[PDB]
Amino acid sequence: AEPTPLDRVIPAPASVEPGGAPYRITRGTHIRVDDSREARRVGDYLADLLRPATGYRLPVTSHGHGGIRLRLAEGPYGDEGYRLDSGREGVTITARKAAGLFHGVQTLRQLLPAAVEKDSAQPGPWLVAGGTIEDTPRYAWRSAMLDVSRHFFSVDEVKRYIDRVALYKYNKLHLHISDDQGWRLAIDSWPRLATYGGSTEVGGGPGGHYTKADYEEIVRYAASRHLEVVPEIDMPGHTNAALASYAELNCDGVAPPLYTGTKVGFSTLCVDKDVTYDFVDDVLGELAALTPGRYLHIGGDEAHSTPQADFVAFMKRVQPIVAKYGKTVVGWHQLAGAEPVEGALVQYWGLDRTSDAEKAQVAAAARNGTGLILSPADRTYLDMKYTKDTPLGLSWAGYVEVRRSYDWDPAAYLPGAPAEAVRGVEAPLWTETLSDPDQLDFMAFPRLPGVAELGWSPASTHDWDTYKVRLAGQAPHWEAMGIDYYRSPQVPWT
Ligand SMILES: CC(=O)N[C@H]1CN2CC[C@H](O)[C@@H]2[C@@H](O)[C@@H]1O
Repeated sequence: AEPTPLDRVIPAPASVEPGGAPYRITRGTHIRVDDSREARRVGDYLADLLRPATGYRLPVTSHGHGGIRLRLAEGPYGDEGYRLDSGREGVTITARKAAGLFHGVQTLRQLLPAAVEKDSAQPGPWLVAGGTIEDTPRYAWRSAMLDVSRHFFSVDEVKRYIDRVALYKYNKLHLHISDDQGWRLAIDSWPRLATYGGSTEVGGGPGGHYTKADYEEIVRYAASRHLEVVPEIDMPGHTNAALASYAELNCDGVAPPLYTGTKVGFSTLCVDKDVTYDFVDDVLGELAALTPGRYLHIGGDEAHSTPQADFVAFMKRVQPIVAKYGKTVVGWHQLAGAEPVEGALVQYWGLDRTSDAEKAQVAAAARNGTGLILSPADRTYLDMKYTKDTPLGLSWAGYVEVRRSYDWDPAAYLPGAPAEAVRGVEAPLWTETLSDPDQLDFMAFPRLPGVAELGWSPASTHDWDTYKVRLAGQAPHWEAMGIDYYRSPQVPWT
């Protein structure tokens, strides 16, 4: 075997300087970490990845021989970057914080042969190409969304999806935990939302919800994968589950039935009833107590049954509730037309046919200093069909093949918005049509690593013809990990 080339990694690393003979992990290699819990956690994570396929003991130690060295040190790598040095003497990953060590490990696993992901002992050799990678991200907002409201996904399925996104240096997990078809978090001040509002899902299945303990475990697990959880309570539209659970929240005071279909636009909270804000205050307060992350997403899309002036007055009242609990507002880009507060981010989900006036409104807010998360429906929506023949997913945004999802520049995308306003990107996975985790993987892969690269990699590394060869190189690893994926004909799979 020869080593996988040092640059064959997604995201493309910011700097790659290949040179010298490779490191070879052998029966005597140790994983040497600084003397601390933060250090041992990353070392034990790495050992868990490497022990099954190598069959080596790979002790995590703070003394002795090393071979794979994980070290924290001051340096120019910021909060999330790292340097990886590899040669005959060993592999050393250096960073300022545990998050850059963890990022360096996600790089190290792609450098290693695909057999590394197997769950039993495999022949070597275990080669890491020689040279130096120095790597820091282009954008700080690099996120993946999972809709657990349309179809429910369990704590264990969400942890499996966290492990998918952690491969590619995503650092935010947006969980869409409420919509018309379900409410997915126990709220003590409004107990019916989860108990009744969570009792079904699209298609009339058993639905589900996270207890407070379940939600804490999802947050703790994602943190151990350096993902900051960004929960969304969508409002004032996409609220049927909440309205069905509490008659008083409805303008007419009558609870609609639980909804199991896939239409949108029809539900609204009652903007002129004060009890609506008792409900928002209580839910956001309880969600904030469970959210160590900095952001609360209040949604704001498809409020088609809410008059514009009511939508504006609603967001005027609700956004300060987020600041009252010490968090920052994120909304879908409809919020740009309703006075985003200072610090608020908007998430653009539009597409090429979105009207010019609507695009100009979002760009106006960006010029006004509103930060922008880009997730265009005809680029990074992972539920969008690849072609007319994809058996799952939607096509309201057109067909989105692998090249189209990758081949754009978040810095030069929305006309009239400054580059400086772009906080980063997100890849959302909506679940109207997806009800099991193998289906999630088929729709998420192979576009998911592409959005991760847009978030992470320098613009100077961006290039379809050479990226598609790095993407083809992931397939053997996916196959060893058991990850289903769409074998696009645009990619030169080996
Ligand atoms: C933010 C967002 O994409 N909202 C809705 C946007 N709509 C547009 C058409 C679909 O119903 C789609 C739906 O799946 C999504 O939930």
